Amino acid sequence: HPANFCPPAKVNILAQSRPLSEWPINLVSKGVQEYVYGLTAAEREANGDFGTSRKSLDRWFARTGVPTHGYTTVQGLNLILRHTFNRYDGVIKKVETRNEKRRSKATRINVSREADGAFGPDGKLKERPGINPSIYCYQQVSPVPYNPAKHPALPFSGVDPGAPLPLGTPNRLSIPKGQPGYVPEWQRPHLSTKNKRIRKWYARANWRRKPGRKSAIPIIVTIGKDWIVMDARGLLRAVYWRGIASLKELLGFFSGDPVLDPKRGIATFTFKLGAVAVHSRKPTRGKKSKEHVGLVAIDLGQTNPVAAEFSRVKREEPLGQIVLPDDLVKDLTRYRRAWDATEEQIKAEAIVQLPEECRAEVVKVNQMSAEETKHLILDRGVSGDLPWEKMTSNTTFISDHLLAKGVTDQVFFEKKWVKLLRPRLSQETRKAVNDKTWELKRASTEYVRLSRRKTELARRCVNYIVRETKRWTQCEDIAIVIEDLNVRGERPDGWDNFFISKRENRWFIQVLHKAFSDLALHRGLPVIEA
RNA sequence: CGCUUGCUCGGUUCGCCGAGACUCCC
Repeated sequence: HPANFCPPAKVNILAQSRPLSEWPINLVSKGVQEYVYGLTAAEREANGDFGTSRKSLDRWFARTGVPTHGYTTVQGLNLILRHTFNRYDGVIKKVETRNEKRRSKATRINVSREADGAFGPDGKLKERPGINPSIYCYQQVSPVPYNPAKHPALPFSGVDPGAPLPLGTPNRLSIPKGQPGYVPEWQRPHLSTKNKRIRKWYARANWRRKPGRKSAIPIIVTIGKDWIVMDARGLLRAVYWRGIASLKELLGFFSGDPVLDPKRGIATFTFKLGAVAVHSRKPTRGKKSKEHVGLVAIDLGQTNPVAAEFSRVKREEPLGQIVLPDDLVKDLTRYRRAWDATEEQIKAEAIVQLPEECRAEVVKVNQMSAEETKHLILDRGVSGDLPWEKMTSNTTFISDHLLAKGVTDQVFFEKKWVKLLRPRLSQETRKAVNDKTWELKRASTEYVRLSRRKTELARRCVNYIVRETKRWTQCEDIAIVIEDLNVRGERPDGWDNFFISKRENRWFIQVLHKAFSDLALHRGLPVIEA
């Protein structure tokens, strides 16, 4: 019930003394990565006893012989080794869950056919994790507002903690024609009355005008003789949008132990325990809480990605159905074409990656579907007198023709011919297809962007659903009831249809289900999964 | 009543405007 969640807040970095690679705090954290990511499985159990104690840290470096490059400090050296231990442990934990996926799928796969009819030899983990030089800051180096008097005096700005920060622009309509920032004469009567986030700079008009944004709210982080400054404007967006809204008061909301990503160029702050009043929860099968309560039955219909029978329920009544607006479906349809255009384009390159001998099998399982069906004719002994289009799910006419032959009489077994001679991709080639395809999906800029947009649209749909439920059902408690996707219609009579798959689905099926389940943790909205 | 940076998708003879997400990381 108490708020036990801490969302992230991202912060832009202005300037650095010297690159973070040369910092001693990170440099020691690289010697705790060559060793802790290369020792055998038996060795890890031997070296896991080093913790908050002062003498315990310095004793390890005597044994492991990892050079402590001047970074002799406690309360900041534990975070150097805890995350490497967790990352080392997390990799093994990841393989255990992966094996469960194979094991669980193995039971279903054999039953479906039945009804029809990573440490290696050395002990060190293979594919060992990379060096992440993110600097894990700590409370003793808690960021503070910049002051030109005591700091390096970098030329950006100054800070008045007692006085509030300045508004973006006052009286946007009042600015003359020459000074940027006023509403033009052709755009006057189309202004929003809502409380949207007012923006000033990035419209790509003079986006390169670096003196623009810099003319700023600086806060400083200094480890030893190495310092860095960033922008509190990032903190300001979060404090305003989230509704929790003095620079010290702004820094007081967030934590003094952020993460300094060198490559990303962004620092990641974490809220305090009570800064965001959201309780991370877990899906409940039933009887979550007797506790009116607004209940939404998210049905993932084929026609519309979301469909919701709003119902007002009470302890010891349908309110109608509202699905989605035209514009949002248009955006999803816009993304449908956006996501599709990349997939076959990326998937086409997968065949290019696959060797000439290994790409040959893919041609058979796809283009030759009928060719293997031509063999199916010979094995079943069926003739051409029975047209392919004549068949439907009621395919007993084959059995009648099969009984006419009688050589093979696989009809009396335990039941629920299509799958029995249906070929499948060879395992050795399969593992080449998926991995290579994965390699490009993690190396293509477009796909990573679309994955971000996929999730943003996922929350857009759940935001619309909860907002409508709060409005249409007039309730404060939103109890979401999604359908379990662990085990999930068209009837074209042609044989080709049986080969054709993907019933206009699986675009957002996995995405809304994980997104809706995330509302239990990220927002604390109950999710009664069933 | 109530939002300066970063990011997503929109309209514009270019001033600017309409909307969206924010639990992150490996």
